[PDB]
Amino acid sequence: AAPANAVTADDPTAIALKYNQDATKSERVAAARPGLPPEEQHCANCQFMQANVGEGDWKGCQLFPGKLINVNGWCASWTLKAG
Ligand code: SF4
Repeated sequence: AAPANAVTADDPTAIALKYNQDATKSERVAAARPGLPPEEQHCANCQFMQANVGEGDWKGCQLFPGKLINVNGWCASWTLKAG
């Protein structure tokens, strides 16, 4: 039920960043990004997510201009939301 402009698996940057719309199907544990234990990381608590863009579970991400990610997803660029 992904929106027409959702980040897809064929997206070059999505591939490079290991993005997945479902964090439970991601390599967050292996990346071990700092800020929060790996298993707690997803788009919803990432500094780059844009809550003012998109609707419902599909919001914006500063790193994917013009597209939408899933709040329950994850990518290697995950950064703790401090703002
Ligand atoms: S940068 Fe953050 S909000 Fe954007 S896809 Fe990656 S984890 Fe999700």
